Amino acid sequence: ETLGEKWKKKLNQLSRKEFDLYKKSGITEVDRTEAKEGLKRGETTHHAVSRGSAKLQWFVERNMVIPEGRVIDLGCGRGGWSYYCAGLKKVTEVRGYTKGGPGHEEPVPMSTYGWNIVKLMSGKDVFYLPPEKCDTLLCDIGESSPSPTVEESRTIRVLKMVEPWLKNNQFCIKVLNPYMPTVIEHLERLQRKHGGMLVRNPLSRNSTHEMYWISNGTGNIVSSVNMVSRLLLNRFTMTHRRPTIEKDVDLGAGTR
Ligand SMILES: Nc1cc(Cl)ccc1NC(=O)Nc1cccc(S(=O)(=O)Oc2ccc(C(=O)O)cc2)c1
Ligand SMILES: C[S@@+](CC[C@H](N)C(=O)[O-])C[C@H]1O[C@@H](n2cnc3c(N)ncnc32)[C@H](O)[C@@H]1O
Repeated sequence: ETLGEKWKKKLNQLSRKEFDLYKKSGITEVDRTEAKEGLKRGETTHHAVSRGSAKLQWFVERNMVIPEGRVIDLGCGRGGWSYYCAGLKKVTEVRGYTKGGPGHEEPVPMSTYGWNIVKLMSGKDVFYLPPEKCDTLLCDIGESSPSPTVEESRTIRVLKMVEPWLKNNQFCIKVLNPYMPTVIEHLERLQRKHGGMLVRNPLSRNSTHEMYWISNGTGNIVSSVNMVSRLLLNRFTMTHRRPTIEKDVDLGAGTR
Protein backbone atom coordinates (compact mmCIF):
# COMPACT_ATOMS: atom_id res chain seq x y z
CA GLU A 1 0.00 0.00 0.00
CA THR A 2 1.45 3.37 -1.12
CA LEU A 3 1.43 6.55 1.01
CA GLY A 4 -0.93 7.98 -1.67
CA GLU A 5 -3.53 5.20 -1.09
CA LYS A 6 -3.34 5.92 2.68
CA TRP A 7 -4.01 9.63 2.00
CA LYS A 8 -6.95 8.63 -0.23
CA LYS A 9 -8.49 6.34 2.43
CA LYS A 10 -8.25 9.21 4.96
CA LEU A 11 -9.65 11.77 2.41
CA ASN A 12 -12.64 9.44 1.81
CA GLN A 13 -13.40 9.24 5.58
CA LEU A 14 -13.82 13.03 6.04
CA SER A 15 -17.22 14.62 6.77
CA ARG A 16 -18.18 17.47 4.42
CA LYS A 17 -17.18 20.11 7.07
CA GLU A 18 -13.64 18.56 7.56
CA PHE A 19 -13.21 18.09 3.74
CA ASP A 20 -14.01 21.80 3.16
CA LEU A 21 -11.49 22.90 5.86
CA TYR A 22 -8.81 20.45 4.55
CA LYS A 23 -9.00 21.17 0.74
CA LYS A 24 -7.50 24.67 0.90
CA SER A 25 -5.32 24.23 4.03
CA GLY A 26 -1.93 25.93 3.37
CA ILE A 27 -2.40 26.06 -0.46
CA THR A 28 -1.93 29.09 -2.79
CA GLU A 29 -4.88 30.48 -4.72
CA VAL A 30 -5.73 33.50 -6.84
CA ASP A 31 -8.51 35.93 -5.78
CA ARG A 32 -11.28 35.38 -8.44
CA THR A 33 -13.67 38.09 -6.99
CA GLU A 34 -13.03 40.74 -9.74
CA ALA A 35 -13.09 38.22 -12.67
CA LYS A 36 -16.27 36.40 -11.44
CA GLU A 37 -17.96 39.84 -11.06
CA GLY A 38 -16.77 40.99 -14.56
CA LEU A 39 -17.60 37.68 -16.30
CA LYS A 40 -21.17 37.86 -14.86
CA ARG A 41 -21.58 41.35 -16.46
CA GLY A 42 -20.45 39.88 -19.82
CA GLU A 43 -16.97 41.47 -19.91
CA THR A 44 -14.68 39.85 -22.51
CA THR A 45 -11.36 41.65 -21.86
CA HIS A 46 -8.69 41.25 -19.02
CA HIS A 47 -10.42 38.40 -17.15
CA ALA A 48 -9.20 34.76 -17.11
CA VAL A 49 -12.26 32.50 -17.73
CA SER A 50 -11.20 30.21 -14.88
CA ARG A 51 -8.49 29.52 -12.27
CA GLY A 52 -6.72 27.51 -14.99
CA SER A 53 -4.90 30.53 -16.58
CA ALA A 54 -3.03 31.25 -13.25
CA LYS A 55 -2.43 27.47 -12.87
CA LEU A 56 -0.62 27.16 -16.23
CA GLN A 57 1.00 30.58 -15.66
CA TRP A 58 2.80 29.14 -12.54
CA PHE A 59 4.52 26.45 -14.76
CA VAL A 60 5.36 28.82 -17.68
CA GLU A 61 6.89 31.57 -15.49
CA ARG A 62 9.27 28.87 -14.05
CA ASN A 63 10.20 27.63 -17.62
CA MET A 64 8.76 24.11 -16.89
CA VAL A 65 6.85 24.27 -20.19
CA ILE A 66 7.57 27.00 -22.75
CA PRO A 67 4.59 27.33 -25.17
CA GLU A 68 5.62 27.90 -28.80
CA GLY A 69 4.30 27.50 -32.38
CA ARG A 70 1.09 25.51 -32.67
CA VAL A 71 -0.35 24.90 -29.16
CA ILE A 72 -2.84 22.03 -28.70
CA ASP A 73 -4.93 22.26 -25.55
CA LEU A 74 -6.67 18.90 -24.72
CA GLY A 75 -9.67 19.29 -22.41
CA CYS A 76 -9.64 23.10 -22.71
CA GLY A 77 -12.97 23.47 -20.83
CA ARG A 78 -13.84 27.21 -20.60
CA GLY A 79 -10.41 27.92 -22.11
CA GLY A 80 -8.18 29.23 -19.26
CA TRP A 81 -4.99 27.57 -20.64
CA SER A 82 -5.74 28.55 -24.28
CA TYR A 83 -6.37 32.24 -23.53
CA TYR A 84 -3.19 32.38 -21.36
CA CYS A 85 -0.97 30.81 -24.17
CA ALA A 86 -2.52 33.13 -26.82
CA GLY A 87 -0.71 36.08 -25.21
CA LEU A 88 2.75 34.46 -25.32
CA LYS A 89 5.26 35.85 -27.89
CA LYS A 90 6.49 32.37 -29.08
CA VAL A 91 2.89 31.14 -29.65
CA THR A 92 1.52 31.41 -33.21
CA GLU A 93 -1.71 29.31 -32.92
CA VAL A 94 -3.88 27.80 -30.15
CA ARG A 95 -6.34 24.94 -30.81
CA GLY A 96 -8.40 23.78 -27.86
CA TYR A 97 -10.59 20.67 -27.81
CA THR A 98 -13.12 19.87 -25.14
CA LYS A 99 -15.98 17.42 -24.62
CA GLY A 100 -18.84 19.75 -23.67
CA GLY A 101 -22.46 18.75 -23.06
CA PRO A 102 -23.96 17.54 -19.73
CA GLY A 103 -21.47 17.42 -16.86
CA HIS A 104 -18.80 19.33 -18.89
CA GLU A 105 -17.83 22.99 -19.25
CA GLU A 106 -18.32 24.81 -22.55
CA PRO A 107 -15.62 27.12 -24.08
CA VAL A 108 -16.20 30.80 -23.15
CA PRO A 109 -15.69 33.36 -26.04
CA MET A 110 -13.21 36.10 -25.00
CA SER A 111 -11.37 39.11 -26.49
CA THR A 112 -8.32 38.97 -24.21
CA TYR A 113 -4.86 39.60 -25.72
CA GLY A 114 -4.24 37.30 -28.69
CA TRP A 115 -7.85 35.98 -28.96
CA ASN A 116 -7.50 35.99 -32.85
CA ILE A 117 -5.11 32.96 -32.78
CA VAL A 118 -7.43 30.84 -30.56
CA LYS A 119 -10.05 28.31 -31.82
CA LEU A 120 -11.85 26.30 -29.05
CA MET A 121 -13.94 23.37 -30.24
CA SER A 122 -16.52 21.67 -28.03
CA GLY A 123 -18.25 18.29 -28.78
CA LYS A 124 -14.70 16.80 -29.06
CA ASP A 125 -13.89 13.73 -27.01
CA VAL A 126 -10.03 13.51 -27.21
CA PHE A 127 -10.08 9.65 -26.78
CA TYR A 128 -11.62 9.48 -30.34
CA LEU A 129 -9.36 12.11 -31.96
CA PRO A 130 -6.44 11.39 -34.30
CA PRO A 131 -3.13 13.08 -33.30
CA GLU A 132 -2.31 16.45 -34.95
CA LYS A 133 0.99 18.13 -35.81
CA CYS A 134 1.85 20.67 -33.07
CA ASP A 135 4.76 22.28 -31.23
CA THR A 136 3.22 22.37 -27.72
CA LEU A 137 0.85 19.74 -26.23
CA LEU A 138 -1.16 20.63 -23.17
CA CYS A 139 -3.60 18.25 -21.43
CA ASP A 140 -5.63 19.01 -18.26
CA ILE A 141 -7.93 15.95 -18.27
CA GLY A 142 -8.56 13.67 -15.26
CA GLU A 143 -11.84 13.49 -13.35
CA SER A 144 -11.43 12.69 -9.61
CA SER A 145 -13.18 9.68 -8.10
CA PRO A 146 -13.29 8.24 -4.48
CA SER A 147 -11.96 4.98 -6.09
CA PRO A 148 -8.16 5.18 -6.77
CA THR A 149 -8.52 2.16 -9.11
CA VAL A 150 -11.01 4.26 -11.26
CA GLU A 151 -8.53 7.21 -11.21
CA GLU A 152 -5.68 4.81 -12.10
CA SER A 153 -7.67 3.66 -15.24
CA ARG A 154 -8.41 7.34 -16.12
CA THR A 155 -4.70 8.39 -15.69
CA ILE A 156 -3.26 5.49 -17.76
CA ARG A 157 -5.78 6.18 -20.59
CA VAL A 158 -4.75 9.91 -20.71
CA LEU A 159 -1.00 8.91 -20.69
CA LYS A 160 -1.50 6.39 -23.52
CA MET A 161 -3.68 8.92 -25.50
CA VAL A 162 -1.23 11.90 -25.32
CA GLU A 163 1.86 9.90 -26.35
CA PRO A 164 1.24 10.10 -30.19
CA TRP A 165 0.80 13.91 -29.80
CA LEU A 166 4.31 14.17 -28.15
CA LYS A 167 6.66 14.48 -31.13
CA ASN A 168 9.77 16.02 -29.67
CA ASN A 169 7.65 18.95 -28.43
CA GLN A 170 6.94 21.06 -25.34
CA PHE A 171 4.31 19.58 -22.96
CA CYS A 172 2.33 19.97 -19.72
CA ILE A 173 0.07 17.00 -18.93
CA LYS A 174 -2.09 16.53 -15.86
CA VAL A 175 -1.53 13.19 -14.01
CA LEU A 176 -4.71 12.70 -11.88
CA ASN A 177 -3.35 9.86 -9.80
CA PRO A 178 0.48 9.54 -9.96
CA TYR A 179 0.84 7.31 -6.82
CA MET A 180 -0.73 4.07 -8.11
CA PRO A 181 2.10 1.56 -8.87
CA THR A 182 1.04 0.80 -12.46
CA VAL A 183 0.83 4.63 -13.15
CA ILE A 184 4.48 4.97 -11.83
CA GLU A 185 5.57 2.18 -14.31
CA HIS A 186 3.95 4.05 -17.25
CA LEU A 187 5.43 7.46 -16.22
CA GLU A 188 8.93 6.00 -15.80
CA ARG A 189 8.76 4.47 -19.34
CA LEU A 190 7.43 7.81 -20.70
CA GLN A 191 10.20 9.81 -18.90
CA ARG A 192 12.91 7.48 -20.45
CA LYS A 193 11.50 8.10 -23.94
CA HIS A 194 10.38 11.77 -23.70
CA GLY A 195 12.22 13.30 -20.71
CA GLY A 196 10.65 15.84 -18.36
CA MET A 197 9.57 15.56 -14.74
CA LEU A 198 6.39 15.30 -12.62
CA VAL A 199 5.71 18.51 -10.69
CA ARG A 200 3.26 19.51 -7.91
CA ASN A 201 1.58 22.86 -8.60
CA PRO A 202 1.03 24.98 -5.35
CA LEU A 203 -2.36 26.15 -6.71
CA SER A 204 -3.66 22.51 -6.61
CA ARG A 205 -6.09 21.80 -3.73
CA ASN A 206 -5.22 19.25 -1.00
CA SER A 207 -8.33 17.27 -2.11
CA THR A 208 -6.38 16.07 -5.24
CA HIS A 209 -3.02 14.29 -5.62
CA GLU A 210 -2.66 15.62 -9.18
CA MET A 211 0.84 16.32 -10.52
CA TYR A 212 1.86 17.63 -13.89
CA TRP A 213 4.32 15.89 -16.26
CA ILE A 214 6.20 18.90 -17.76
CA SER A 215 8.76 18.79 -20.63
CA ASN A 216 11.58 20.97 -19.12
CA GLY A 217 13.00 19.34 -16.01
CA THR A 218 14.52 16.18 -14.61
CA GLY A 219 14.29 14.13 -11.41
CA ASN A 220 13.18 10.97 -9.64
CA ILE A 221 9.31 10.54 -10.16
CA VAL A 222 8.74 8.08 -7.22
CA SER A 223 10.61 10.43 -4.86
CA SER A 224 8.63 13.52 -6.01
CA VAL A 225 5.26 11.56 -5.74
CA ASN A 226 6.01 10.32 -2.16
CA MET A 227 7.00 13.89 -1.13
CA VAL A 228 3.46 15.05 -2.18
CA SER A 229 1.78 12.09 -0.38
CA ARG A 230 3.69 13.07 2.83
CA LEU A 231 2.84 16.77 2.44
CA LEU A 232 -0.87 15.91 1.88
CA LEU A 233 -0.89 13.49 4.85
CA ASN A 234 0.68 16.14 7.12
CA ARG A 235 -2.09 18.61 6.20
CA PHE A 236 -4.67 16.34 7.94
CA THR A 237 -2.66 16.70 11.27
CA MET A 238 -3.13 20.38 12.06
CA THR A 239 -5.89 23.06 12.20
CA HIS A 240 -6.73 24.65 8.78
CA ARG A 241 -4.00 27.05 7.52
CA ARG A 242 -5.62 29.80 5.46
CA PRO A 243 -4.33 29.82 1.87
CA THR A 244 -1.81 32.27 0.38
CA ILE A 245 -4.12 34.61 -1.65
CA GLU A 246 -2.55 36.09 -4.85
CA LYS A 247 -3.76 38.60 -7.48
CA ASP A 248 -5.45 36.81 -10.41
CA VAL A 249 -3.90 37.16 -13.90
CA ASP A 250 -4.72 40.05 -16.28
CA LEU A 251 -4.84 38.68 -19.85
CA GLY A 252 -5.26 42.11 -21.45
CA ALA A 253 -7.15 42.96 -24.65
CA GLY A 254 -6.72 43.18 -28.43
CA THR A 255 -5.44 41.23 -31.42
CA ARG A 256 -1.84 39.84 -31.88
N1 LIG B 1 -22.79 21.99 -21.24
C1 LIG B 1 -24.04 21.61 -20.77
C2 LIG B 1 -25.04 21.17 -21.67
C3 LIG B 1 -26.27 20.81 -21.13
CL1 LIG B 1 -27.52 20.44 -22.21
C4 LIG B 1 -26.58 20.81 -19.77
C5 LIG B 1 -25.61 21.25 -18.88
C6 LIG B 1 -24.35 21.66 -19.37
N2 LIG B 1 -23.35 22.19 -18.50
C7 LIG B 1 -22.83 21.49 -17.44
O1 LIG B 1 -23.22 20.35 -17.11
N3 LIG B 1 -21.84 22.24 -16.76
C8 LIG B 1 -20.97 21.72 -15.76
C9 LIG B 1 -19.64 22.19 -15.63
C10 LIG B 1 -18.83 21.67 -14.61
C11 LIG B 1 -19.33 20.69 -13.73
C12 LIG B 1 -20.66 20.20 -13.85
S1 LIG B 1 -21.26 18.99 -12.87
O2 LIG B 1 -20.18 18.26 -12.33
O3 LIG B 1 -22.37 18.36 -13.47
O4 LIG B 1 -22.03 19.77 -11.66
C13 LIG B 1 -21.62 20.67 -10.73
C14 LIG B 1 -20.44 20.40 -9.99
C15 LIG B 1 -20.05 21.30 -8.99
C16 LIG B 1 -20.85 22.46 -8.72
C17 LIG B 1 -20.48 23.43 -7.67
O5 LIG B 1 -21.10 24.45 -7.37
O6 LIG B 1 -19.34 23.14 -6.97
C18 LIG B 1 -22.03 22.72 -9.48
C19 LIG B 1 -22.42 21.82 -10.50
C20 LIG B 1 -21.46 20.73 -14.87
C1 LIG C 1 -9.62 20.73 -15.40
S1 LIG C 1 -10.71 21.08 -16.73
C2 LIG C 1 -9.79 22.16 -17.79
C3 LIG C 1 -9.51 23.55 -17.17
C4 LIG C 1 -8.84 24.43 -18.22
N1 LIG C 1 -7.42 24.01 -18.42
C5 LIG C 1 -8.88 25.92 -17.87
O1 LIG C 1 -7.79 26.49 -17.71
O2 LIG C 1 -10.00 26.47 -17.88
C6 LIG C 1 -10.57 19.53 -17.64
C7 LIG C 1 -11.56 19.57 -18.81
O3 LIG C 1 -11.43 18.37 -19.60
C8 LIG C 1 -12.71 18.09 -20.14
N2 LIG C 1 -12.73 16.70 -20.57
C9 LIG C 1 -12.88 15.58 -19.79
N3 LIG C 1 -12.87 14.46 -20.46
C10 LIG C 1 -12.70 14.86 -21.78
C11 LIG C 1 -12.58 14.14 -22.99
N4 LIG C 1 -12.74 12.82 -23.08
N5 LIG C 1 -12.36 14.85 -24.12
C12 LIG C 1 -12.30 16.19 -24.05
N6 LIG C 1 -12.42 16.97 -22.97
C13 LIG C 1 -12.61 16.24 -21.86
C14 LIG C 1 -13.69 18.43 -19.02
O4 LIG C 1 -14.99 18.71 -19.52
C15 LIG C 1 -13.03 19.66 -18.38
O5 LIG C 1 -13.56 20.89 -18.85
